[PDB]
Amino acid sequence: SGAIYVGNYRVVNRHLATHNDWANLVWEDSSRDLLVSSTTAQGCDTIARCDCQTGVYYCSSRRKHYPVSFSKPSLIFVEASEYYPARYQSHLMLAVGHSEPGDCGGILRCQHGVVGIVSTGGNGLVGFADVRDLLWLDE
Ligand SMILES: NC(=O)[C@H]1CCCN(C(=O)Cc2cccc3cn[nH]c23)C1
Ligand SMILES: [Zn+2]
Repeated sequence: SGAIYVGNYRVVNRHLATHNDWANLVWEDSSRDLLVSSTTAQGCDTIARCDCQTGVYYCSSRRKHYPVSFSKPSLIFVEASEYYPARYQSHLMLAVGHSEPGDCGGILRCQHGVVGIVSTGGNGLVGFADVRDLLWLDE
């Protein structure tokens, strides 16, 4: 579990979004596993605007932060789950690191701020949904 709070927005994994999230929907994209809802309080997270390929992510299944090298956002195949059929997830970045299904929502950060959130994983890999291209999160 976990979300990004920036301005009047909450960013969460689309497969974990609540009734409140959908009742206050701003934007959602099933192909990115992202959903953004509105909030009645200010968000003080800073979104990075960069092409960093190194950072640190929070891993709830280990109660620890891990440094990672990650790939550039791209279309990557993802197995069927209960939330989605087999498909290509776009704007996805992979890293070598530990992750388990309940790790989704853990933030990936670089020196510039928030990069994305855990969305996929398995086999010693962790996948992050990128948020650096969503320039509207700031205005
Ligand atoms: N974005 C999706 O379509 C996902 C929806 C939930 C299921 N899913 C996974 O990847 C499950 C999984 C296994 C093993 C480590 C991890 C870490 N996070 N998620 C992990 C696919
Ligand atoms: Zn950066």
